[PDB]
Amino acid sequence: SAHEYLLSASRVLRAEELHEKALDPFLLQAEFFEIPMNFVDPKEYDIPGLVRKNRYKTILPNPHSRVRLTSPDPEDPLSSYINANYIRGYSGEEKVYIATQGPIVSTVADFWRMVWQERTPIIVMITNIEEMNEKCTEYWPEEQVVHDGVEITVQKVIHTEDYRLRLISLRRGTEERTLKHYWFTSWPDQKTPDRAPPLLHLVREVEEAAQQEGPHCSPIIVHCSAGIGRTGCFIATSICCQQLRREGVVDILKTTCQLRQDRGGMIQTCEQYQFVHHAMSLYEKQLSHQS
Ligand SMILES: N=C(N)Nc1cc(C2CCNCC2)cc(C(F)(F)F)c1
Repeated sequence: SAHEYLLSASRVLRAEELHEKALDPFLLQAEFFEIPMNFVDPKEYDIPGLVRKNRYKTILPNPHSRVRLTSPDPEDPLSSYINANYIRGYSGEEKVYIATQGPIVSTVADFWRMVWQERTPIIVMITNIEEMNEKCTEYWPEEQVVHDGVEITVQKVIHTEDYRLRLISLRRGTEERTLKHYWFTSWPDQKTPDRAPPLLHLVREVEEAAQQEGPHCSPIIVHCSAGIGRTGCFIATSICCQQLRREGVVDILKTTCQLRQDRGGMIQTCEQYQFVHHAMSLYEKQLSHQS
């Protein structure tokens, strides 16, 4: 009955309701704990054989939206597998994002094969610097590296207060591509409203960069550690910004349900759920300040 709940659950919020809702743990908790996680039944996968590709045995990609790696390799039976899902965006548009776990030593090459296959123009990495080499490895070179005949070069490193932006070139055969890599370093320990502005600013900077891709922007890869918590927060904020700007309302509950349908467990905790409301409440204030 979880599928039907996720299809119909909705809580349209107007501006005044949104500011109050963000500061209402009583209403937020009751709403959040009613949402099914939609975790994949482990029977869908050969759990013992995938231990080197999955960070957590209970966090699996929902088969229907799973990102399949089509590049051939007959020697490796796991070359087609990656713990990643296609995520619908604003107005249910298909493949707007890819939510995936932070690459591990054994999945760095798989991650770059996904980047190439999908023609990904933007990668959003959500961490803290103290979590490095643990919650996420440094899968990019200092200057240049070759993965699966794909030359990966870091052309520029742009340091900002809350993120490091890398301009990356990708080359294989006669093809040459560009990539924007946003390494967000200000994910907070405590999801208080004063910590929401860097997340909203990153969301809006990424949106402006996606606009520059023109129509038919290829999937934006978003990753944290398990690829559901912080990833869910970023993506829900990204979708709800477009909804607030175009419809003058936000439906965080419906957005969270659409995310859960695509990948089980998107937005893991009620603190993360409230954080999205804090970010949306702040965006409404920013919009009112130019109105
Ligand atoms: N719709 C897609 N395939 N990509 C995609 C396009 C957009 C643009 C933003 C400007 N309005 C038109 C849509 C924004 C984003 C995102 F916010 F995530 F960054 C992703």
